[PDB]
Amino acid sequence: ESYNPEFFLYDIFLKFCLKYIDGEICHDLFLLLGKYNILPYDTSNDSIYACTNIKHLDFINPFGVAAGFDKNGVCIDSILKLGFSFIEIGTITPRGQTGNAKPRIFRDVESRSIINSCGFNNMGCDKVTENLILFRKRQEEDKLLSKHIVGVSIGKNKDTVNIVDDLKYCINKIGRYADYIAINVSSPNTPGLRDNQEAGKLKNIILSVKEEIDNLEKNNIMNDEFLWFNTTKKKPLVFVKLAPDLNQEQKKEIADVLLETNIDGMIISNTTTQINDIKSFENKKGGVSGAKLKDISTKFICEMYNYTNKQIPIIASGGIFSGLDALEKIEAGASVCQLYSCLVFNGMKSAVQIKRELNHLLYQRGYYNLKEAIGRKH
Ligand SMILES: Cc1cc2nc3c(=O)[nH]c(=O)nc-3n(C[C@H](O)[C@H](O)[C@H](O)COP(=O)(O)O)c2cc1C
Ligand SMILES: Cc1cc(Nc2ccc3cc4ccccc4cc3c2)n2ncnc2n1
Ligand SMILES: O=C(O)c1cc(=O)[nH]c(=O)[nH]1
Repeated sequence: ESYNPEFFLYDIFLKFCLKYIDGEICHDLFLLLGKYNILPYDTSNDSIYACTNIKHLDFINPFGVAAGFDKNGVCIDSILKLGFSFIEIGTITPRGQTGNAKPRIFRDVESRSIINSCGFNNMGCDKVTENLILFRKRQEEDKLLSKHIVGVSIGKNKDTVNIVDDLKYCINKIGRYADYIAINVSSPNTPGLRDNQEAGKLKNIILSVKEEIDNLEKNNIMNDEFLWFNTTKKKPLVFVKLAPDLNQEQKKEIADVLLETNIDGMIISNTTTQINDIKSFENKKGGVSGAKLKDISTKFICEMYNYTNKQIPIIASGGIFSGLDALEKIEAGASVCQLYSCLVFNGMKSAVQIKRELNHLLYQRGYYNLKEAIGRKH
């Protein structure tokens, strides 16, 4: 669709909610509108020149929704139908968690930034799996959901003993319904602050996850069409989400581990705790998203692309609002882009607008297709 009065109507309403209403209340209200399917669709064809892929995972367009937006997979269809090629649901944990004390999400309109200390609030693996299953069933009968990718972000409980025990439990429950799994070792907001990113630990963590996935394939007697009730009809790829608050050595050490473990991709990056010059946020705890994160994460993409010798596919996040923002991420080495803050500040038109902007920009820079632009800034 577009341009629409439908889009425009909701973007007035959203700007109103932004001025007057609590962020988390607004988010939940819009998730609820999405669940009842009264939000706009982008029914347009995506440019065959902005297709992209990660290994054998194929994206109709280079834009997805980041993790934390739909933690419980209650709104997947409606978010996808806004014009995104994929969504990363979660982060989920083996059991439900309330998360930290409310209010825990604050916005700063002028810097177009967000700070949050949610602390992995989610309904837990079992309920979210049931939600994802219902989505997969709907997807079989919904033409606008065909070839759309759902990844699942997985983490640990707040009091949990061993992180790995948690990841394995999630994999066994939800893995069959996922096109990829994102390992969340990077959230500030669960104590660590980082769920362990230390290279030896990570290596163990990556290996354990691949194995669980492998195990699902071995244990089951059904053919793949049947086992993988997902989009790809294959086993989920394994990504890891990294925090930008690391030093060059830590980054070098992580880069080696990713190569050693043969990880399918890295999501660069999560929220930062290194931002200070946001006045409204000075009394606040958590990680910062949005425009202030942009250059930090772009620089981080560049480094990890270099350190991994261009061998590991990158998913970019965040501070991405414009087609230019997207191209910067792509030329630094990202194959695909995730949006979060952009939806908060720019509303229903985020995917429609950013796709148009990037298409026009890819054209006016001589690139024949998107894949030509990946890593070209180096
Ligand atoms: C309120 C909120 C909740 C989030 N929850 C998660 C989460 O559950 N898991 C995760 O990996 N990232 C989470 N994130 C981080 C985002 O996925 C994203 O990486 C970050 O916002 C940077 O993108 P952006 O600048 O476009 O917002 C959350 C971010 C915010 C704003
Ligand atoms: C005003 C505001 C909004 C918001 N969240 C949004 C914004 C856009 C959304 C679009 C959707 C589109 C389809 C389905 C669900 C959707 C859910 C949405 C949720 N937040 N979050 C933290 N502060 C916020 N302030
Ligand atoms: O749940 C959260 O608090 C959270 C998780 C995460 O990975 N990143 C973030 O900024 N917040």
